Amino acid sequence: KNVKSKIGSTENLKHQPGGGKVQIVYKPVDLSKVTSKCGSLGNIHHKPGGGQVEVKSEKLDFKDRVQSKIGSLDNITHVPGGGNKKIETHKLTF
Amino acid sequence: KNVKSKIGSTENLKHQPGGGKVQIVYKPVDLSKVTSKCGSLGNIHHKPGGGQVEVKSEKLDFKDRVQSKIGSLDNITHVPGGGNKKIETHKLTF
Amino acid sequence: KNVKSKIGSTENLKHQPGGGKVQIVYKPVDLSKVTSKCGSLGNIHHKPGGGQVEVKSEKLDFKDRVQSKIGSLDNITHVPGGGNKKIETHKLTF
Repeated sequence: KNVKSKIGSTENLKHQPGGGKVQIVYKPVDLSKVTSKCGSLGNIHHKPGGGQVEVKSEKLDFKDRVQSKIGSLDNITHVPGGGNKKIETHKLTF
Repeated sequence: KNVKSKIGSTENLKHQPGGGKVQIVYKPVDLSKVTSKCGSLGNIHHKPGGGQVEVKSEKLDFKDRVQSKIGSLDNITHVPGGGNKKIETHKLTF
Repeated sequence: KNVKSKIGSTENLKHQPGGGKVQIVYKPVDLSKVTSKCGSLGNIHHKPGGGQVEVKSEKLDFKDRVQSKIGSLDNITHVPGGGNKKIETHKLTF
């Protein structure tokens, strides 16, 4: 049970600005089997080449301007609680 | 049970600006089997070449301007709670 | 049960601006089997070439301007809660 509220707020939220989220799972399985029964065999050169995984962010020029003008917040009643009674907010001028 | 509210707010939300979300799963399976029974065999050169996975973000020029003007927020009653009674907000001028 | 509300708000939401979402699943299966029974065989050159997967974002010039003018938010009653009673919001001038 989440209650979230924003009244006249400025937010500049940034999750992982440059690189971001990089998830690399390098899990090859190698079960290359050689069976020789009642015979003859030469040399075994087993040279399986490794993978190359590269993730690059070269030149990034990010510019963000965030402006907020509120004249006045004045007269706010904000009740996110429960079972509350008799909540009053008065404002008079002159 | 989520209750979200935004009254006169400015937001500049950015999730993974540069790189983003990169998920690489490099999991090849190699079961190349050689069976020799009651015979003869020469050399075995086993050279399976690795994969190449590259993800690149070269030159990125991102510019964001966010402006917000509110004259006045004034007279707000905001009740996201439950079972509340008798909530009043008065504003008079002159 | 989600309740979302936006009254006079400015939002500049961006999910993965540059790279985006890149999902590469490199999982080849290699079951090339050689069986020799009661015979003769020469050399075995097993050279399966690896794949090349490349994802590129070269030159990206993104520019976003977001302007918002609200004169006044004034007199708002916002009740997303349940079972609430007697919620009043008064505004008088002169």
